Amino acid sequence: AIVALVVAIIIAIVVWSIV
Repeated sequence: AIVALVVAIIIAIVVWSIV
């Protein structure tokens, strides 16, 4: 895993916000 998923997922979402 959830950790690696949270990071990869979290970032993926972020990049979308910025962007």
